[PDB]
Amino acid sequence: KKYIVALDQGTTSSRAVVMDHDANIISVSQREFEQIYPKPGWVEHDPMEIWATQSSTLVEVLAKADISSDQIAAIGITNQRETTIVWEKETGKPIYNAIVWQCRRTAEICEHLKRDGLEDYIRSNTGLVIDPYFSGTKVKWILDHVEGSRERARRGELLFGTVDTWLIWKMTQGRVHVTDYTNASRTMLFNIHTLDWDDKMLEVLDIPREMLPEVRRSSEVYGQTNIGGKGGTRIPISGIAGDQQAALFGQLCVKEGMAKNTYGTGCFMLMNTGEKAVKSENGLLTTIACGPTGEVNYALEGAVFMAGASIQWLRDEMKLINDAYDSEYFATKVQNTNGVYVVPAFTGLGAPYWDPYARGAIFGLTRGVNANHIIRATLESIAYQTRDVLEAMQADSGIRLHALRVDGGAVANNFLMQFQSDILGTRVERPEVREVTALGAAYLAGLAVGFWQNLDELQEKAVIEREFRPGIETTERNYRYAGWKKAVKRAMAWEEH
Amino acid sequence: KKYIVALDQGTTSSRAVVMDHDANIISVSQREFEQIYPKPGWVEHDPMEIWATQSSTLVEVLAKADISSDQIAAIGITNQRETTIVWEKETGKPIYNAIVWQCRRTAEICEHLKRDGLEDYIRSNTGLVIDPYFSGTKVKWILDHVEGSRERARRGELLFGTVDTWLIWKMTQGRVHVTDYTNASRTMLFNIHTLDWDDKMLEVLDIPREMLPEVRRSSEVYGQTNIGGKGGTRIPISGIAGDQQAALFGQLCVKEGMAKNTYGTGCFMLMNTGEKAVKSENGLLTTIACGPTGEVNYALEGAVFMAGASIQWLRDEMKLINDAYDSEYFATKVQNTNGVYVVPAFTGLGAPYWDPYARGAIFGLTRGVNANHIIRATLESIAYQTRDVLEAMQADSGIRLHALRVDGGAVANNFLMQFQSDILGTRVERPEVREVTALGAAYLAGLAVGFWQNLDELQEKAVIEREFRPGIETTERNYRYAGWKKAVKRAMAWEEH
Repeated sequence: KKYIVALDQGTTSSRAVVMDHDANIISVSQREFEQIYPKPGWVEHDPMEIWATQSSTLVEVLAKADISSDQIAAIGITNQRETTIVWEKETGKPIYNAIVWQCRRTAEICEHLKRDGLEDYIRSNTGLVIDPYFSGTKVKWILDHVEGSRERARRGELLFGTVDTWLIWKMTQGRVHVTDYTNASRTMLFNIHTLDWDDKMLEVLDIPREMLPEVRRSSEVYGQTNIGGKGGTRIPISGIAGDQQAALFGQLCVKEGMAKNTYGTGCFMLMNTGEKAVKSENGLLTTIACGPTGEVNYALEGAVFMAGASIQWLRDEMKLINDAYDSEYFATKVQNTNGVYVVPAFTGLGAPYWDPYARGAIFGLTRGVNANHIIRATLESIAYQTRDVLEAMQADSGIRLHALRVDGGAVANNFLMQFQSDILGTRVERPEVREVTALGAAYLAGLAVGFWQNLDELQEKAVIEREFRPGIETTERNYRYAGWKKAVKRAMAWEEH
Repeated sequence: KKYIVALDQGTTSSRAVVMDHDANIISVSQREFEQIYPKPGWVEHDPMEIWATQSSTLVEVLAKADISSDQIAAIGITNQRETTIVWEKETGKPIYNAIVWQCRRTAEICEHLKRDGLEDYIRSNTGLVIDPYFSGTKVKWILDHVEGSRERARRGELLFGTVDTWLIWKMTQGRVHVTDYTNASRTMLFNIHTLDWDDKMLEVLDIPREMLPEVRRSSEVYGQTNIGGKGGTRIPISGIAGDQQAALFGQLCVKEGMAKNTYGTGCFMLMNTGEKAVKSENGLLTTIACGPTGEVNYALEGAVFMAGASIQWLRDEMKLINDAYDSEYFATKVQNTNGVYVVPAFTGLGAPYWDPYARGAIFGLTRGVNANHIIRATLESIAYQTRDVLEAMQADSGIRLHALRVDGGAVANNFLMQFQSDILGTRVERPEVREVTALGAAYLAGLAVGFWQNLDELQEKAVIEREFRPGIETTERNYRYAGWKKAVKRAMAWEEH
């Protein structure tokens, strides 16, 4: 039993990683799944596709590396954080598509909450802001949408779950229905204090206690999978965290004050707040993180819905680039957006604007503006956003980040990185590997099964490939922000209710 | 002497046309020139390039068709309407680049005017709105900008001119410095009532009477060119109108109530207002047009800076299409902008917004929005804009257009056309040839020299290739406008003063 295996269920792709005692990545496997947009502002996913893509990779990784089930010390699970799922207990057949995190359909409802005045309750018990972002709404919506539901849900013939959940469920064959705290913290049906399903909540959204799973800790054994190979040979499942949290962990930010920014589908900057929860005064999120070994901790989170995803759209949608010619490629061909600004409200906004009507937009178009400027402009949106939240965190946190700890594909983008640094007017530290996410789950489940005893051992696995120090001055720096901001406003409240 | 030749000096290209008594286009020639953008919101042109491209084509056309100077009954001149030029009398060497019409540099000044309260004077004597659009400002700017200027301009060692002017000047070798009324009407230094250089004006912008040319009528002989060929064989020059007006003419809109919309670099919808001038209550322009034979008339004009130019940018800038694959091609591949809106404030706005800070922008971006939607979205911007002005004209004019008379390349775009119709909720009539512009000058100069006696003869040259009748209903129609509008606002006052 020499390997930990991590299931990394992205927003965009299912991943699988093999890592050794040395916490090395032995092998990886990636499967993309369809981004479903039933309609503008909507985003779905096929549970099956998820499942399928994730199971398959899981196999592939082993496959490829001659590794046999029986060397799999255990399995860690990390996932895309809010997308909701509902399916028939008996069958396990979804009553409906996955309603992913970015999907803005709830919105309305959110207004009702708004209107009924739970701002506070919610915020004060969930740490959450009112948004279409979170599971609660989703669930409901489903229920509502799908006829018999509630009633059947009442007889819990119907089940609820986030991705970690669903996965597991499937890996165990119904055997186990569970989530972990990190995940649970985002449903907006779960008290992050009490640490239980929030009655009032369920009450409100009117969700059967019956469909929710057992919340558990991020590292622990929740069960096991049979994936053939040697007969009656099973694999323990013992790690579970929100991709975002999974990262902070892999990042070894197990101590309050430690923060990171993940450059993925969205930007996700989290700060450990130790064992203490932190109210956000700057429309930030307050949630559940991992203790130095997956215990309960807290964090401050800055959620930016549109980040690599951005990049991905210039590619697959705008078709303005390829896997051949990088965003960086071009971006660097010009020396500026030419005044251009991109506002990736592709999904509405969020931290800290938390608009759900704000929509994607370009500004400051000139006769001579080209792709490149566009490209770049895009690329910069990221840094921008980041800044926002960043700044915000300080506020809330009360801590100046002196350098930035980053992770996620995007971070490979030297340009971006630089800019980020400039723009921040802060060094930015780019590590050896961006899999921190997977690491985390690795770590986690690994820990949970002794594979490792503690982050200690691997305090030194962490390598700073590069650091970027600002090269722009306040003035300037403070200037561009200006437009960015200018722009930003222009995008909001776009969509019609 | 069997042919009239038209010099069509576009915003984007220099053209040349040969037409026979039958008013047929015998041959054409086109040369593109560089679009100069010294900086965002700026647009220049090289006088020489202009000149060069125009002279050369002029030759080419003849060349190509075995036509000899001596069959050229005469020459008509039509041009891009506001761009300003200033050059050394002696040398004819510009003291500075052409400051084309769209260039927003004046702006400021315009504010001063604003501030000093001439809204009215200006409007009431020039028919003009206060804008960076018009020559006045430009001139000044130059002067100011260029050291000795004023003083040298005072000794008129320095000359002023719009394109028709400059051309001529050159064709005659200094011999003649003249403009026509249409052109003059746009300087915003010229009384469209009095029909003279407006003292107050010059006063204001502080422009030496000394540099302005003699204003004359659109059809008349102002002189002649030597372009080799048979010895001492000259060609009379006898037609002069603003491309826009040149079109209305070619359009045979010599009678009040007659209007058209030109689908060119910009959209330009004009309405004949006969011998009577018309105040605009909906921020429209009041200007000089042609009488049934180039006499003075008036019109109502709707100026839309960004039209084909738009299309041209997706091509050369965005590179999102080609001469191979049409905007139409794609546009039609989707069924809607997907909610997207393009605001071609690439040059600020104008009729009727007359913003000069409004800048290019895209809105309503979604994860699934693609090129196409973009493309289209672009394409539709046109129709939109049009609508605006259209509606506005009625207001002012007090006349419902029952079908739309159109011209300019774009009009070939069935899509666009349809949309236009739908959107308008009005039939749109697309003629046989879009050269109406050139026609006009043809006509003009031809008339001026008897070649023809009057539009009468060619009342029947005009062929309706196609008509587009709406297929969208109010509701809908009135809906999309809504966003378009929504959008539109979001673009304004973008640029920083």
